[PDB]
Amino acid sequence: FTTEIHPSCVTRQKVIGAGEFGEVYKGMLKEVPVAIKTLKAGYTEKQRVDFLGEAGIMGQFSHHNIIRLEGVISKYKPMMIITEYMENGALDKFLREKDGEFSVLQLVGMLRGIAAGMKYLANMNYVHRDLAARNILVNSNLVCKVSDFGIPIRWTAPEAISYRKFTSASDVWSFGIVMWEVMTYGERPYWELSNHEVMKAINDGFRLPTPMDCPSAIYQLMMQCWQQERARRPKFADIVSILDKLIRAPDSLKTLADFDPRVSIRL
Ligand SMILES: CNc1ncc2cc(-c3cc(NC(=O)NCCC(C)(C)C)c(F)cc3C)c(C)nc2n1
Repeated sequence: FTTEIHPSCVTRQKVIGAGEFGEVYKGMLKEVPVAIKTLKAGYTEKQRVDFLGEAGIMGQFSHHNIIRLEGVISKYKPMMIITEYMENGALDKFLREKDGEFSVLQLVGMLRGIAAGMKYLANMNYVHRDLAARNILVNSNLVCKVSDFGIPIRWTAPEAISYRKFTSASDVWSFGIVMWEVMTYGERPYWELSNHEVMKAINDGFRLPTPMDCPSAIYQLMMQCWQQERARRPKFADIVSILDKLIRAPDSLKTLADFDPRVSIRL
C-alpha cells in the first residue's frame, strides 16, 4: 500500500524539472513544502508500471539517507508522486556553487550519509545503477539523501560497462567516484577525457588522482572502491564502518594524501 493524497491537498507552485512523461514541481502539501512528479495523459502501460512501482518502493523504504515519500495521487489525473522537499537541491550543483566553503569533517559527514543510504538499499536488494552526485539531494541540515532523476560511463564499474553486470559492487565503484566528486567540490570525473578515453585509461590501470586537501584515509578508501576485481572492493558495510570511525576520531583526517600539482609556479 501507498498513502493516497487527495488533489485538493496539493498546490503546484513552480516547475523545477522533467519526468519521464510529465514535469517536476515545487509545491505545498496540507502546510509543508514538497516535490511533485507528474505523469500526464497519454502515458503507456510501461510508464504507469514504472511510475507507480517507483512510488511503491519509496513508500516501503524508511531511512534517514533515502528520500521520503509523502504519498501518491493515483485515483485522479495527472498522477503524482509527492516527496519531501530538499531545499539545497542536487549535490553536484550545490558543491560547485559552494566551492571551498565546508570543512573536511563536513564533507566526510556527507559521504557517511550517502554510504549509509546505499548500505540500506543494497541490503534491501536494490541496485541503484546511476549513483552520482547529480542523483543525491541535500537538505538544510546538510543531510544527503539518495534519489534518482533518470550508460553514464564515467561513474560505471567496468563489468557493468562490458557485460551489463549491475550489482551492489558496481554501486560501490560509483560511490568511489562520488567520494572524488565531493572532495573536489563537484569536479567532472576524468575532466575533458572522452568516454572511450576513460574506458581505455581504466582498462590500462589509470585511476583518478588525489583531490586537493584530501585525507589519506579517504583517498585510500576511494581507490579500493575502484578495484578492477569486483570481489576485492569493500562492501557498503565496510565503507560505513570506516567512515564512522574516521569521523569519531577526527584527528585521523588531518593526515593528507600528497597532491600532485599539474602546474608548478617558481618564485
Ligand atoms: C530540488 N529539491 C528537490 N527535493 C526533492 C525532490 C524529489 C524528487 C522526486 C524523486 C523521485 N524519485 C526518486 O527519488 N527515485 C529514487 C528512489 C530511491 C532512492 C528510494 C530508489 C520521485 F519519484 C518523485 C520526486 C518528486 C525530485 C525529482 N526532485 C526533487 N528536488
